[PDB]
Amino acid sequence: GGYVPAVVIGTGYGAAVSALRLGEAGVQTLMLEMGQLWNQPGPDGNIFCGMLNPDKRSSWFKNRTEAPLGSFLWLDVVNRNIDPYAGVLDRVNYDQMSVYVGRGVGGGSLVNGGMAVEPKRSYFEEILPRVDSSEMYDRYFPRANSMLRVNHIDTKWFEDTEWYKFARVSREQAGKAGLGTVFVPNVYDFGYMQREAAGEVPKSALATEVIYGNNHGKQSLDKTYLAAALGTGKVTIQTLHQVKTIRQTKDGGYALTVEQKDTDGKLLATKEISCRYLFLGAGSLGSTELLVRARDTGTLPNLNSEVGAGWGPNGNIMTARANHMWNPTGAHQSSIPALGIDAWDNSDSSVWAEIAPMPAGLETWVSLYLAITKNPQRGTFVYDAATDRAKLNWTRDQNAPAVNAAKALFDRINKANGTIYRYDLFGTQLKAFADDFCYHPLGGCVLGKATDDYGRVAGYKNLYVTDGSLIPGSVGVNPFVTITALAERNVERIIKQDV
Ligand SMILES: Cc1cc2nc3c(=O)[nH]c(=O)nc-3n(C[C@H](O)[C@H](O)[C@H](O)COP(=O)(O)OP(=O)(O)OC[C@H]3O[C@@H](n4cnc5c(N)ncnc54)[C@H](O)[C@@H]3O)c2cc1C
Repeated sequence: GGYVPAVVIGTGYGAAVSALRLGEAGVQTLMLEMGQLWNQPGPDGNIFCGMLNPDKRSSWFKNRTEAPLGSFLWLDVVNRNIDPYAGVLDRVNYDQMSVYVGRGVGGGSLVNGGMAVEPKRSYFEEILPRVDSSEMYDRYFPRANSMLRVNHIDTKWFEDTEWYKFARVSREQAGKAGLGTVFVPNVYDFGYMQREAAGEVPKSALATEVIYGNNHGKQSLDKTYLAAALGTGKVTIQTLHQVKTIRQTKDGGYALTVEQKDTDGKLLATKEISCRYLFLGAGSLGSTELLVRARDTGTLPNLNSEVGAGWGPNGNIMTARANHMWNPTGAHQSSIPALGIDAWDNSDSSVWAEIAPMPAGLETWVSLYLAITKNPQRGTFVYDAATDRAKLNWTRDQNAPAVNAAKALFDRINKANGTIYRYDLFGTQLKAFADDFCYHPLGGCVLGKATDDYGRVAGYKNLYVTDGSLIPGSVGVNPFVTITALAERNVERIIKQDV
């Protein structure tokens, strides 16, 4: 423990942008990450386990592996009991919602599908009217794409390869309903993916890896922003260090209590770390819990009532259609999506749907979709002092508008093609729409509500939030490009005016 000029909590998108720019500005910066640095070959010689061979590396402190959502019917057979371990993917269970987040250096960039998508400017303008959309679209979004290593699939290869048959089938089906598809830019190197298919390089996307990490191809933040931040000479990263409490010191600045653990979860030390500038990049869940805890235990008593509010799951809904026998989706499906259905017009019927691959590795005729919808419902994180946890006050009926929007779009597709939903992919009960999970948690510390328009926490100086907690519950697309671009805007301004 001791003093560092700047501390960044977490190592996801908001954190990584912040630390790079701080380091470039000459500010010595310590990043504290509760998960691991994923660079140690494991028992199979790989850093990460695949989706057909999950082991303790797959899961943050659970005692059994779980099938990727949509896949239980085919992948429960590979599940096994495991030791609780500092694995890469954390299913965080709240009363009526399960939020999936990455744990490690790089955060959700380790486990996500790589999809780098800019929101519709008119929707950005609706959700954040206090922000200048011009600089976002002409400066920050381009900067983020370049630093993230966003790239584009070759359309000829896409059209030919067996690995994207699943995507072409849904494109054809959607077309019969008058719905168009879009190619989705990615941080997975598509050139690498071609060479995987050709047998020239080790497979990752083409070997059923994504949600527990990619051993190859995916340019997660440890390779992009965080590598650059380390390269400044002004940034260091301490792992298996979880920030528990934040206080304003009597002499200025912030002090943190930080627990260091081993990979089995044993407590090794509790350290006090202080700083001048404190940046929260612990995610929608993590940053919001730190601040509700600090307000409600009296260590940051001047936090406002908007801390904790305004959470939403980005309208996330999963659903699946049963194809006709003559439309097999293939046994070989790249684990990186390449196409979406863009039916998003900012109205309440809007849907942006990823055409999602399935990992079963045999023909199932199923088409899987992750829908992103416009649902005004929000939840609130409240502090439970008894257990020292933020609890998310969301109820499953709050996803009814999301279900309704997703169903209306997929009903069109089913009507045009004479197909039906699958009802058995998410559990025993007939359920065509998974409505109590989230991959894209947004809000809790909303920009302009809990913070100023650059993420400065209201009530405090030199205290910043940088991450998905800033976004008001919805962006209409996969969120990380927006988190990244918004973090570029925010840290630039903070450094210029405050540092
Ligand atoms: C299965 C899945 C698929 C997804 N697919 C996509 C996709 O293709 N495209 C897209 O745009 N988005 C996708 N997402 C969402 C995207 O990954 C997240 O929106 C993004 O990672 C959020 O960034 P963040 O900076 O807010 O936080 P995170 O990336 O979640 O990072 C927070 C970091 O802080 C650490 N941390 C938390 N609390 C503490 C603490 N108290 N002390 C220390 N460290 C702490 C965490 O361990 C983590 O490393 C996906 C996510 C999942 C789970």
